Amino acid sequence: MKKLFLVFWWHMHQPLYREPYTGEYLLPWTFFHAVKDYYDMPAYLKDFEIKLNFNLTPVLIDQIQEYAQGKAKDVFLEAIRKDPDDLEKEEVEKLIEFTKLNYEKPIYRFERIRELMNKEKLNREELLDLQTLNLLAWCGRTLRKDLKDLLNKGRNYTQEEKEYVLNKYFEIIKKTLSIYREIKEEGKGSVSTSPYYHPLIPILLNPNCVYETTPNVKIPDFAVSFREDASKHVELAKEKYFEIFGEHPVYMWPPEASVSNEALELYYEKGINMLATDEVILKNSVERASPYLRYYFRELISVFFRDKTLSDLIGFSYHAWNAEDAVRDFIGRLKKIHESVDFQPVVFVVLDGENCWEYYEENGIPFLEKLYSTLEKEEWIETLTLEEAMRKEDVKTEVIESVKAGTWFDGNFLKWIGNKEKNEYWKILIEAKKKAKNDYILVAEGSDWFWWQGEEKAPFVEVFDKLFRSFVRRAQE
Ligand SMILES: C[C@H]1O[C@H](O[C@H]2[C@H](O)[C@@H](O)[C@@H](O[C@H]3[C@H](O)[C@@H](O)[C@@H](O)O[C@@H]3CO)O[C@@H]2CO)[C@H](O)[C@@H](O)[C@@H]1N[C@H]1C=C(CO)[C@@H](O)[C@H](O)[C@H]1O
Repeated sequence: MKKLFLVFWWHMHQPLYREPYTGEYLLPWTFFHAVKDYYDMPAYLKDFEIKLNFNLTPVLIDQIQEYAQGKAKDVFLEAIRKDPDDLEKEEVEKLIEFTKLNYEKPIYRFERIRELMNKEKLNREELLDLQTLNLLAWCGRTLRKDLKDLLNKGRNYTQEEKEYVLNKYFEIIKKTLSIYREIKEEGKGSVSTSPYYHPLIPILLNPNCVYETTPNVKIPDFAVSFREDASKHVELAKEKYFEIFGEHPVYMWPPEASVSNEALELYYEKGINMLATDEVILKNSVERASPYLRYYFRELISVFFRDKTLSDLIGFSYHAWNAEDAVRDFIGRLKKIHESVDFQPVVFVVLDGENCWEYYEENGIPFLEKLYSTLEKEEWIETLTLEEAMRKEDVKTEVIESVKAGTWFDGNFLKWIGNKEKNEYWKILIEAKKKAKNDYILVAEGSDWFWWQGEEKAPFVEVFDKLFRSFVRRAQE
């Protein structure tokens, strides 16, 4: 029978929140996503007979390991552990501000949270509830089953009960890297990596790549070559991947799907056999092309193009859907894809694996469990690992000679460079790399720092600015 090959590729990344001087983690997002998604996303493979593929950045692996060993000095987390009698007025404001930010998300829908947020002042026991419910709001699928009776209480938590939650959370973190090894060794999925600190590789090699799609943009003067650092990002990433999995990575996910002719050349030289990028890149690069086909880039590397609609549905749209209606729509589009082509199509669904579920009901567990079990019983859909997709003779293959440089955000680099606020950061980077002495200059090259520049007065913009400027200063010493 004709089949549709489905490839799931989840992207797990966190910037280095660790201040180089104090060694203090200024944001808790590595810890919260570790307990909520970084372990439970591949743990689905133990309960559903499908294939899921994952990408892990080396910077996230670095932070996961530090949290697992207990060495991470997370300032926000220490306030949670601290008995509310020891909490200072400043610390309590952070806890209330954190709750206010995530108050809207369905994973924060606790009746107790409504009372505490509306209360004018909080005593010790109310703070204990606020400390623990913030912890329990980020419970993953695995620990939601184990900590069920605690989560049904919903209030009146003791300090020891809180510490039990932290203890169970740190057991998950220590096991998080093990399951990624486990799924890769057992053949249930393929695990890939990215250049170390999630940098924009095409910009590092040739900053002129921005003019490929946005010709009239004004970028700062790049008086320095970042081309050698772009190899350092790739080379050190493969070395870190070797530490975890005992082998060099053959598959890589370019950060922000950003690709270029020169970027693909550098990936090929470093032993990368396959990567993926956005289908808006496909439309800019190839005349009349389909994303449902394996692509040979100049007979050097294999490239796959994600389905932007299918991926953006999971990451942005389905959060406001019932689990049944969401999966029914998702399968319905695949059936339309199945009928639309005379060949057997391969569909690449690639997106961030941790940031959409916060806005789903029950962290999207009903959505994922319904979709994963639905895909199991659909015979015409064959979930494939990245390695399986690369050796599959049933997928059509085409040869392309060039790509127009750009990210998955509108096919251009404007979200990271182009306006005064973003251009100013690159001038800071360019001048710092002129006097850079150590490798902390690599951390400052991450796309996240330039992501949050300008845009708006979003939460933690001051914190991200503080981290980037601290890394720039440390690189010059
Ligand atoms: C402020 C924001 O911080 C967190 O974000 C990090 C994500 O967890 C990571 O996935 C990573 O995102 C990058 C992706 O890897 C990449 O594929 C591309 O999408 O770019 C992303 C950013 O460059 O790194 C992020 C930090 O830079 C945290 O998880 C998230 O919850 C936080 N969001 C807050 C701000 C808003 C804006 O409305 C809302 O999401 C929430 O109210 C806040 O929690």
